[PDB]
Amino acid sequence: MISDEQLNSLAITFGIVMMTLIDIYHAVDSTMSPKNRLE
Repeated sequence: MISDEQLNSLAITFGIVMMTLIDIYHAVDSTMSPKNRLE
């Protein structure tokens, strides 16, 4: 039994956190192993 409040907070939290993790991992991975893919 979850409440709209808990669900909303859990959603925004998971989103922001996930974005940060992927953001860093992406920037680092790209900086270490970049590529010439752009058009």
